[PDB]
Amino acid sequence: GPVWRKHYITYRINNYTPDMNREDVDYAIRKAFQVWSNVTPLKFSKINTGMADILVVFARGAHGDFHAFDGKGGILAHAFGPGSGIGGDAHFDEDEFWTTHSGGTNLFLTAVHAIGHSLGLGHSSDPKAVMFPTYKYVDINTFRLSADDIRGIQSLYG
Ligand SMILES: O=C1NC(=O)[C@@](c2ccccc2)([C@]2(c3ccccc3)NC(=O)NC2=O)N1
Ligand SMILES: [Ca+2]
Ligand SMILES: [Ca+2]
Ligand SMILES: [Ca+2]
Ligand SMILES: [Ca+2]
Ligand SMILES: [Cl-]
Ligand SMILES: [Cl-]
Ligand SMILES: [Cl-]
Ligand SMILES: [Zn+2]
Ligand SMILES: [Zn+2]
Ligand SMILES: [Zn+2]
Repeated sequence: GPVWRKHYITYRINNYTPDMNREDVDYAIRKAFQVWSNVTPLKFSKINTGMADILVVFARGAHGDFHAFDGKGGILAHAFGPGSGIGGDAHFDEDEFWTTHSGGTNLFLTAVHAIGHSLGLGHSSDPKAVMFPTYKYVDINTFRLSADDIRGIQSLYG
């Protein structure tokens, strides 16, 4: 792909944004993984110790890779495709204001997109797809992947 060569994938939250209650961050990240397990045989486990496949990091500016962040706006997050070490990891720009609601940038929606990259998906050219390369705020209560996103991930895993 690269794709993960297993269906049991671990993640760990490296650090928490002070923008949100910790329980809200946990829920947003858990649900973002669940979106993808809903349409594939992938199974994600949150681990609290040891080395996870996907490390979730909040950082600002230059943060140890070739993808330095840019302050508020613009780059919200980036993620590496499947592989060892930094492979799979998902980084969120701390200069954004992360929220559960309509203010700032919505963490769950950003994480669904970032995790798609952590799984090996590229971008969609369809403006309505979750994997379109522009952030779009939508209602979480009615949230669904587009057919294009579903076809993409199932091609990789299903
Ligand atoms: O304009 C963008 N800013 C983003 O962070 C990004 C994005 C993030 C979450 C959801 C949709 C879009 C994007 C990005 C980041 C840096 C430069 C360009 C795009 N980060 C990413 O993982 N895919 C992207 O398209 N697109
Ligand atoms: Ca499943
Ligand atoms: Ca990793
Ligand atoms: Ca930014
Ligand atoms: Ca912040
Ligand atoms: Cl922390
Ligand atoms: Cl599952
Ligand atoms: Cl778990
Ligand atoms: Zn980048
Ligand atoms: Zn990074
Ligand atoms: Zn993207």
